[PDB]
Amino acid sequence: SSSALPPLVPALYRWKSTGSSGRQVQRRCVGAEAIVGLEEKNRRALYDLYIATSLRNIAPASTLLTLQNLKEMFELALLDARFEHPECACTVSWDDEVPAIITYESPESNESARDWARGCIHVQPTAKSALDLWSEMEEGRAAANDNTPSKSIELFLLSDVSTDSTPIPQDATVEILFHSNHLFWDGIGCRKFVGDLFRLVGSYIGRDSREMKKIQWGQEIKNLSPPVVDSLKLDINTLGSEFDDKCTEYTSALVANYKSRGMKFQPGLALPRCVIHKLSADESIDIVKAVKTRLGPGFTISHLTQAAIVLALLDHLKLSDDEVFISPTSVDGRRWLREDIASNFYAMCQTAAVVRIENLKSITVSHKDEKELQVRALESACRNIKKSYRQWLENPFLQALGLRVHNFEASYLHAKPIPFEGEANPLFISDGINERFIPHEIKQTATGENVLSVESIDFVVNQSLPYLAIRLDSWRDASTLNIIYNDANYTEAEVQKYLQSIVEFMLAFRL
Ligand SMILES: OC[C@H]1O[C@](CO)(O[C@H]2O[C@H](CO)[C@@H](O)[C@H](O)[C@H]2O)[C@@H](O)[C@@H]1O
Ligand SMILES: CC(=O)O[C@@H]1C[C@]2(C)[C@@]3(CO)CCC(C)=C[C@H]3O[C@H]1[C@@]21CO1
Repeated sequence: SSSALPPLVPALYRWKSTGSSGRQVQRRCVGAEAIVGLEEKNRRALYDLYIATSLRNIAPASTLLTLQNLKEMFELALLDARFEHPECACTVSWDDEVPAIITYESPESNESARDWARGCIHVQPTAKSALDLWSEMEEGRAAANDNTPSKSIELFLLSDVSTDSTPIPQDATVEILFHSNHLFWDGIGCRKFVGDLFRLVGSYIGRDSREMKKIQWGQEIKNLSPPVVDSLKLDINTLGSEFDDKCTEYTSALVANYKSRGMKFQPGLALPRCVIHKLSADESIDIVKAVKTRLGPGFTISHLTQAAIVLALLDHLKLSDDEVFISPTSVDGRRWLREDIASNFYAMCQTAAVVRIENLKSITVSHKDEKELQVRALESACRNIKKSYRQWLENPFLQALGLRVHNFEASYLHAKPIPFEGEANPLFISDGINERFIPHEIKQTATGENVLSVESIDFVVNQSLPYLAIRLDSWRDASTLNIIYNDANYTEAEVQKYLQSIVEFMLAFRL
């Protein structure tokens, strides 16, 4: 009956045994899960995660690799990974409420488990890249007429050989496309799981796997990441009017951003697309250095990228004098979890801050303006950005806030599925260094010998809403930016143009 933002709610989100054996558990999803889990969107793969890893065969000449035996090895690794992190076999259902239900069932038998793992690993002798396959799958989705949600995870192994029993040559590449329903993970969890598989598969290269100790299915249930609410350092019962007002500030900015000036888009819905700019290690190191020197401690290339996003937008437009750039921006919420949970959490764990930049005219610069003017503008924007974040990040309730406001947003989106009209303010997503989660090599564990070099990583998300989302990460000291967009709403040329503008501004910051 009250008009107030609904409260959390913890008991609602806990794991519940659904039958007498204890083998099946379920929970009502929470926070950002409820956004990605929105039924008509999840059924159509909105926000599905794709991780494209290009790998090179650097194994001893005496190591024999084929797509068939790699499939076999990754199946074994995936069974090990399901035991460690059962998120990879959770499934989704809905009733009449907005939030999805997440279910885990322990395999009914070891045979059943192997059928499962077999069904998640695919191969193709093909010259297509991982991201060519992504495009193929998204182009196909349409006509296929099925609104089945994606599996928690599946793998596609590609290599340009004639057949699946052709030895993969020295120095040849194997591409892996990982594909995940975003419901079961965030970008941190999914990357950590990719890293786990690259670790676990190392046990199976060069070998008698049928003789290894049987997996005692059932014993992995305790391995599911615990419910996020119950995992916070903060007792959420202790919250009062400060928490309510801050949540209100967020939901107000959310609606303000949805209704605000931004990039013009054309209405419609067609295919998810991505444009990528891989900066060199040399360029990226230079930019990181220029951030350290010019701005110093507590500033990062992520702040710089957000600043460049803003400058590129202002340079693109030909805004009211009093416009404020306001942008809800997501943050990894793990620091708000208890220490012995926080570094081993695979489920969605996200919250958010509101980036605010006033005085936009004063930072409006062209690529042709004096370098020092551009640097100044970038500096001023970075300082505004860092300051904005601090106001959210310094707050001990920030993760609880994220859960509560994303519950509201799922409900808001359920009633208004496309919340932008005419224009949409670009969104920034900051992921950090992939080395935290993924190894540079897959090694034969028994020997320590390198078998496959992990040469490239590209984190691609399905976009079916009409805003640009810009994602930054890093691998082997090279920063990568990509922009996801739906091709009903924007052209490739115009998103390429905008990404190039962003990159050009960041390059301009170098010493
Ligand atoms: O010249 C260094 C710089 O430019 C690169 C060269 O590889 O250019 C990339 O830019 C576009 C983005 O539109 C990519 O799609 C293209 O494949 C790349 O050549 C980039 O890596 C370096 O930063
Ligand atoms: C500003 C904010 O917090 O947004 C939310 C965080 C996020 C997890 C996600 C960021 O990772 C999903 C991927 C994309 C494209 C955009 C973002 O949209 C909302 C989300 C789905 O729940």
